[PDB]
Amino acid sequence: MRVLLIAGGVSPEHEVSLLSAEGVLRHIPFPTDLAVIAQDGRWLLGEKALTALEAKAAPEGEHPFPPPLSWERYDVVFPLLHGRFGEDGTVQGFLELLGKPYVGAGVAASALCMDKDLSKRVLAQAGVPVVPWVAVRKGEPPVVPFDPPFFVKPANTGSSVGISRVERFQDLEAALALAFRYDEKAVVEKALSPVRELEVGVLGNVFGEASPVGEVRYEAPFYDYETKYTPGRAELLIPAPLDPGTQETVQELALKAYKVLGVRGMARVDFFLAEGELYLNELNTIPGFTPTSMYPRLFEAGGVAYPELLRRLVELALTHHH
Amino acid sequence: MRVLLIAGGVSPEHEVSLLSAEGVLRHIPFPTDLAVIAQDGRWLLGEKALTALEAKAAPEGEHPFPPPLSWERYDVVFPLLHGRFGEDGTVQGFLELLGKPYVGAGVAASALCMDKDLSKRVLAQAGVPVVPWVAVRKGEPPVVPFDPPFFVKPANTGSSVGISRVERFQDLEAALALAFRYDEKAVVEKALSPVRELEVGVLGNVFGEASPVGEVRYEAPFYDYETKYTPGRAELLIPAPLDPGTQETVQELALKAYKVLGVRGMARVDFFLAEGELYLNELNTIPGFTPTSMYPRLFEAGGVAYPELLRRLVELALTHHHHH
Ligand SMILES: Nc1ncnc2c1ncn2[C@@H]1O[C@H](COP(=O)(O)OP(=O)(O)O)[C@@H](O)[C@H]1O
Ligand SMILES: Nc1ncnc2c1ncn2[C@@H]1O[C@H](COP(=O)(O)OP(=O)(O)O)[C@@H](O)[C@H]1O
Ligand SMILES: [K+]
Ligand SMILES: [K+]
Ligand SMILES: [Mg+2]
Ligand SMILES: [Mg+2]
Ligand SMILES: [Mg+2]
Ligand SMILES: [Mg+2]
Repeated sequence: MRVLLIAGGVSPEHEVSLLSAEGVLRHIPFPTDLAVIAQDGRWLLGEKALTALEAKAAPEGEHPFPPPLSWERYDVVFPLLHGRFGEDGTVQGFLELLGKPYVGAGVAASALCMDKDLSKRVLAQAGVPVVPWVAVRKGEPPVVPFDPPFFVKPANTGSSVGISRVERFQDLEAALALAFRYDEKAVVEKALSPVRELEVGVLGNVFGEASPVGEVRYEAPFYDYETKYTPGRAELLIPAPLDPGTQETVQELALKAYKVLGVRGMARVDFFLAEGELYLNELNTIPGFTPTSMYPRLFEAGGVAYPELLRRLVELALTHHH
Repeated sequence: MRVLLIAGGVSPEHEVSLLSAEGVLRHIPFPTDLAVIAQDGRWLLGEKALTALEAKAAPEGEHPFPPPLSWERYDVVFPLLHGRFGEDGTVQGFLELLGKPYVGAGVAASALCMDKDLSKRVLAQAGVPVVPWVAVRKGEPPVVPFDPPFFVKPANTGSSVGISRVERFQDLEAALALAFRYDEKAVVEKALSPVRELEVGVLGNVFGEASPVGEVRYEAPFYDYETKYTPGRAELLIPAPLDPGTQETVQELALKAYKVLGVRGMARVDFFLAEGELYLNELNTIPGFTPTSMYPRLFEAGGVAYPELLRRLVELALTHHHHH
């Protein structure tokens, strides 16, 4: 059984994805080759990918897409890319057309969970509590019916890139300008403050199994990029110090969202807790596997060891593809 | 300006796709090469693609994906691939990775508009009237809160394939079994009976312009596959006989849905009319271009001739990929 693991990517989460690949490669129990997508979109294979892994960033690649890769030599593809062009259904569409089993969410689930506006519309209709928000298109003025503080985001982002906590209505124009450098659509959400951030891992095809609930504790004004990936800046509380009824509701809501969106393989489902009210923040279908990442730690605490977790992901890929 | 037209596909709408390619190739005002995805997922190129188009079906292809062709030579790709894998975001995702402009909706809008459950969830959330429905997954006990008559559908279908009109609870099991031959998820909708069917074309990126409203009438119990593609079976009324307030309301609803879903390039937006009561039925991001298809006729009535409609689709693809 040969696995092809793809990491890097052209999204702002390129470096995060190479850290994820280091984590997965340390534990995956199958023979596994790495393929790296550089920041310019060109791929690196063989020894050049392993070199780029060691540098933790590859700004330039060798082969334009699609790469001269002998796909038939691999049984499963593990797309370990985060964000645009990797977690959003693009890579998944390519792999579906390749006819190759692959780890994680299909095209629709991936595209929808990446879009913070569309996912919120689906989940809100399904009865899942979400934060008040509006969508904003580039070149169009925002119509924000709620009062600040706000969070402003590109609709398709990850690792808090392009996100701003906005406290003045006057700072909203600059915040949207920054958001529009990453996407043609943005979301303005009502900021919850104070807020506790809860995350729960799901594993399985449509009908999921939930991990224990974890909590993110930090000092920064929000869980920003620097706080997410700088060692020691975030404390992951596993399991979270959470009252029993809320813990139960987090797991029920995560599994319901997972099923409604038809997610396969895995997701990390993230929630806000403010004044005793739960809100589903987002699903992430390719969660990070970095040394500061929550998803593998959550399942390790729930009795699913890191090599067992990757085995299940690979086996869920084979099972769905039949 | 060179176009690569892709048609065929592995979905049940493979033959309809080849018919649409015949119509687009007749009028497209650009040099256009044809690639055909055969029903087995292997591709046909060059002379074999044109031969297969003449045969109107291609069960067996030659080239495993990804096909041996230079994508760099094409300025735009026009996926004319109805249904699963072609209209549902899959081919769009591959084309995004090529860095290639392409006609029509992107990955998320394509995936949403092909799923009859998730599109309805988004549209209902935005306040768009839609028929009562539930989603049923394979192996799950169907929990339907309303009484029959039902319409049962594969969640990802087109051209009415796998759809049953269900009059009695006893007939629900056979209808779900039929729907589950095509998808792992199905929808059960409350049937409207009788009902008029309205369709409106949209053109543009996110902020579209609507064609005149057309209406489809027919003798069959519903707008089934045979009625859709038998010459003369379907009556296509353009403009629809509606009072002007209703016409504007249909066009505004189609543009609202188009914008909420983030559709690009084009869509045909289809509605039900039940003694004045309006429901959005579905959006189709790759509508048909067959000799009995509504989308080109609708924009024809709106003063956009067939070659100009196809030009604008290619122009809209270039305007989105570059610049945005
Ligand atoms: N509505 C909100 N209220 C409070 N904090 C928020 C809100 N939205 C985002 N944040 C903060 O920003 C972080 C990143 O937001 P998120 O939507 O998860 O984007 P990403 O997918 O990039 O992580 C969250 O973990 C949280 O710290
Ligand atoms: N809820 C409904 N009530 C009445 N007729 C329906 C309903 N749903 C579908 N139909 C009939 O079936 C046809 C096909 O259904 P539709 O959802 O548009 O699927 P497709 O994408 O296969 O065309 C419709 O044009 C209409 O004639
Ligand atoms: K996400
Ligand atoms: K559709
Ligand atoms: Mg995220
Ligand atoms: Mg997040
Ligand atoms: Mg349809
Ligand atoms: Mg239809």
